[PDB]
Amino acid sequence: MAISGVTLEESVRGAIDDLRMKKSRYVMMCIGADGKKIEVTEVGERSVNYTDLKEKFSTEKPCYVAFDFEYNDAGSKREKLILIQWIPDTARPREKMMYSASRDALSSVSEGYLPIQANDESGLDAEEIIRKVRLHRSVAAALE
Repeated sequence: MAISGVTLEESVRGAIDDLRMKKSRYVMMCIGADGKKIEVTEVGERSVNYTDLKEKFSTEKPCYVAFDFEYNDAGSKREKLILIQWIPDTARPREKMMYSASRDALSSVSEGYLPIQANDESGLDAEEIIRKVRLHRSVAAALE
């Protein structure tokens, strides 16, 4: 970590682009070791659901998870893209600090995403996510 002038590049933007219309379902994103730029590391389509992302839980993996979260609202299934940032107390300092801080910049390219942090599997757990998305609905109901 030297050049912390974290830049957002095209593959990142493209990943957001494909997820925005659900060509994909999740985009796990990472930042270079230098903190130089945010980059996509792994991407998956609609086959990857809540159960799958939880079995993919590795508390020491560099992460941001842009995921299309479908949930219940008023009896209707709504779709809200959520932007997860793993800030794990078990991860490497860079992953904890840089990923939490640089989420701000990613929020500009991530249209429609609600910033949600995961420290533990529980923050990546759909059931808690539903609950916090329920809370976010006060603003999430609008495009902001």
